[PDB]
Amino acid sequence: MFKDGSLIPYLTAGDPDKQSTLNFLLALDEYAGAIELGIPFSDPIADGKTIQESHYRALKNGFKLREAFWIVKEFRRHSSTPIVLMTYYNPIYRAGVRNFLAEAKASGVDGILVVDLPVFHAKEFTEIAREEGIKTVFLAAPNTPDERLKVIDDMTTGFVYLVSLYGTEEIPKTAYDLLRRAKRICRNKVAVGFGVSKREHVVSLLKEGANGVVVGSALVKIIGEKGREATEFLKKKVEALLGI
Repeated sequence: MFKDGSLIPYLTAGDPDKQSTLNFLLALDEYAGAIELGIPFSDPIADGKTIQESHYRALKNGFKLREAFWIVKEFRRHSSTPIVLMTYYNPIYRAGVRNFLAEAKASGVDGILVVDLPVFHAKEFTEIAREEGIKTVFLAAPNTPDERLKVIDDMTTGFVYLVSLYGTEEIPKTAYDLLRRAKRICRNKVAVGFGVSKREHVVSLLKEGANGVVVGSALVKIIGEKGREATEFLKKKVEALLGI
């Protein structure tokens, strides 16, 4: 969904408020090859400490599901940059799969990633996403075996998202191994979310085959610390990470 060598910012919708999120997105659009917009959830058990807290902040401050569509719709007035909606299954499921995807598409969403999509619903979900014109983005972690990477790659229409809970301040070997294994199996492009925080992490990861590098924790950390005034600092972090 994105150009090779793309830096893909991840932001939590509604952190601290939907307007600030829109402001951060626009300030970073010029450096992004694609963007991940996360829908806050009460139990984000698949995320790291940093991103879990942003989910808590968002919800406390009163984030509402469709405020995410607002952010996308408004962003779309100024940009065509690919947008991936990252969410937990619960919200989609509780609102009606097709209803959610149909609504997401209308706002401007290009792809969707369901962190905890039950394998039982895998098939049905992908079939509906396609019918609704939404590309699928599936996640894989260091404990994902080759046979599963393949199954994941065969269902993916957007790109394969490789994650690593390890954290760092070095990218663990288990992370690099996951990347190495994926590039040897995926026909789809892969993006990596290994918690980058330094320029060398970006260079390294792209040199090892990551088509794109996501930057989420690094940005969310600054937003938890600067609230609405995170914008300027976000722009600098991304530049540092981009070697500019």
